[PDB]
Amino acid sequence: FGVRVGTCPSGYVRRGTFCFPDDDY
Repeated sequence: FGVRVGTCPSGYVRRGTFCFPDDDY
């Protein structure tokens, strides 16, 4: 069993408590 928690999907830049597009688009 596993537990995952996130706001944005895999392949994003999560830095400074915010997730923005860069490595996705």
